[PDB]
Order: sequence, then C-alpha cells, then structure tokens
Amino acid sequence: KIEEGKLVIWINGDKGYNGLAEVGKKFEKDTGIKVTVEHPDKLEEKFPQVAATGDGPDIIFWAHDRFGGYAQSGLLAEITPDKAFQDKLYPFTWDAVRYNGKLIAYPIAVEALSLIYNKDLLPNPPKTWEEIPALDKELKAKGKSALMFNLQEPYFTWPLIAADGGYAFKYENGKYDIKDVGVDNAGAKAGLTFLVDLIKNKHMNADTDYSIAEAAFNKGETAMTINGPWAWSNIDTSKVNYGVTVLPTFKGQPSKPFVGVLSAGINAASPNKELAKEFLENYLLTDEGLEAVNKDKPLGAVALKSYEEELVKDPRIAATMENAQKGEIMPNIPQMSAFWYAVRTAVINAASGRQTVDEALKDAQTRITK
Ligand SMILES: OC[C@H]1O[C@H](O[C@H]2[C@H](O)[C@@H](O)[C@@H](O)O[C@@H]2CO)[C@H](O)[C@@H](O)[C@@H]1O
Repeated sequence: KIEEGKLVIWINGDKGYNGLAEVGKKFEKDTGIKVTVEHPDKLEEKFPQVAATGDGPDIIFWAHDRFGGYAQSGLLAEITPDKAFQDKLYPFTWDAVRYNGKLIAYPIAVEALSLIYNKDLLPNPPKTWEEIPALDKELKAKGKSALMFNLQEPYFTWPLIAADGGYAFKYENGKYDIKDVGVDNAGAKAGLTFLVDLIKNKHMNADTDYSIAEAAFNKGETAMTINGPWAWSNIDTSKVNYGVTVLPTFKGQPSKPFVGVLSAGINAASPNKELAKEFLENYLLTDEGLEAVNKDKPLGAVALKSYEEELVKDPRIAATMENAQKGEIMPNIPQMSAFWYAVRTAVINAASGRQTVDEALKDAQTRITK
C-alpha cells in the first residue's frame, strides 16, 4: 500500500521533481524519513486508480482541477492546516484547493500559460492571434516557425478557445453548473476554428506535442511557444533569448488560459498523513523548499505569499500572473476530468481534420456535460 515511515510523492515530469527530491532530502536529514519523488507518466490518471486500490503516492502533486474529483472519490485526505499556515498561503489558492467546503490539497504554485517568444526571432510578440499567420509566413521565409506549442493537450489550446466565449462550466452563485458547458458555443468554435485554420494553412502542425514544441523553441526553430513556467528552465539551458508575455488576444479578447494551482494532495490511504503534512507545511511550503523546487523547474506564482513577493519581481512571473488574471482559475469539480478528456478529443480531431470544429465541439459539449 503506502509504506509507513516514508513519503512517496508523485509530481509531473515538467515540474521540478529533482528540486522536490532535494526538499525530500532535507526532510530526511531532519526527520529520518525517506522521501521518494516519482514522476510517473499520466500520473493524474494513475493516482485515481492506485489510490482507489489504496496504493499510491503519499503526496500527489497536480493542478487543483483534478483534486476535486480525487476528493469526491475519497482519495484525498482532508488537509488540516492551521489558520496561520492558511494565512501564509494565498486565499485564492486555498479556494482553488477547496472542495465541498474542505481543503483537500495544499496549494503550491499558481500556473498559467504564457506566450514565450524568441526575442531574436521575434523582437515584439504578436498581440493578437490573427497576426500569427502573417508572422509565420515571414518566419517560414526565414526558415522558422512563428508558433509551436503543444496541440495534444487541451490545456494549451484552451486559451484560444476560451478567449471569444468558450468556458468549461458556467460558474454563477459560487457554484459551477455541470449542465452548462461553453465548449460548443460560438466563441469556443471561433477559437478552435482559428487554431484549425492555422493548422490547415500549415502555420502549425497538428501532430505537434509538448516535446516537439519545446525542442523547436529551445533550438531556435520556432519564434513562439505557449507554455507554463516549468518550461523556462529548459529554455534557460537552451540559451535562447526569450521573453514571457501575455497570450495573444483573439477577436479583440484576451486569451483565457485555464489557471492551475499546483497542489499537493495527501492520499487518504496514506499512513503517513502526519509526515506528509509536516513535509508540505514546514519543508515544501517554505521559502527554501519552494526555492529548491523552483530552481529545478520554475513553479510560477507560488501559493506562499513570502516567496511570491520575491517571485512576482520576475518579469516571467509577472506575465504568468497577467495571463492568470485574464484567464479563469480552473474549476476543481469532478466533471473537470471529463471536460479535459472531451476537449482533448475535440482539439485533436479538429486539428487532424478527423472531425470538423463544430462536430468536435458538439461532441465535447455532450461529453463535458456527461
Ligand atoms: O490538457 C488538459 C490538462 O490541463 C491541465 O494540465 C496542465 C497542468 O495544469 C500544467 O501544470 C502542465 O502539467 O500542463 C498540463 C497540460 O499538459 C490540467 O491540470 C489537467 O488536469 C488536464 O488534464
């Protein structure tokens, strides 16, 4: 199951698992408790299965969106931070990790997609999406692509879809409407249609995924990429002169990236809940622990106020927060998994041409409602 006396931690590969392992080494040096940090592939899907079995990580790291479904399943132990620690973290991050009136994960960092552009290839990033086709034509003349970003994951395409009116679920009266879904509305169709026109006009390739986009940007092949702060470390190693900026507007409206608070959830099956709480509150959710994770891969804005006051000074973090303000914090509700699956199918099918934009978004609407 979950072995006692040890912390097993699941965090995504793009995130700073090596820095988190450094925090775990500090935790071991102080407490005698080994912390093993693992980055299983598809961990957001894997943790529900193993946690339902009672196996799994002691601590699960993901964006909050997935923790509401976990808590509904009962996978997450209700975290019990005292009011002082909640004061240390930002209230909106706490709201992101609140599910059914209970805090079900520890917020670590706020992550929003930003437009990352190569300043040498692109001295000024386009302010609008509509500029990108002409910019791509000019760059293709130069042997370069204007924009390469992950098209397999709905999370990267979502800002374009949301910009003109697309939404996952209607939020009103402090309650998301699971029945009311905005992916097949006109604004979402406009965003997906623009993306598919970029693919059809060969400004973008439908097969482009996270690895291809990151490699193209880091090698200098593409002028722009859309990515979270975690990519900044690889761009820094690449030595590409890059800026992090607001996502381009679509139809005069800001791209709304779905805003994810990286969250640490304690497995309800874990016999190490006290050790996990100790690690997260006094080792991770501290300036030094967040610095260790951030140094491996930038976390974005951090839920911890004291570290974020230092982090906000970074222009890249400022762009992340600007894009987070323009975007919507994700709903953490259980329906969000189904929403992400349906939007993934819609974007992939529309990009490939397997389905029209309208057919894909209609199917996505039916599946996000279900
Ligand atoms: O693409 C759907 C996906 O979106 C979000 O996952 C993000 C995550 O928030 C980022 O930190 C980073 O890992 O990129 C991911 C997308 O590849 C949701 O958190 C996730 O549940 C959802 O499936």
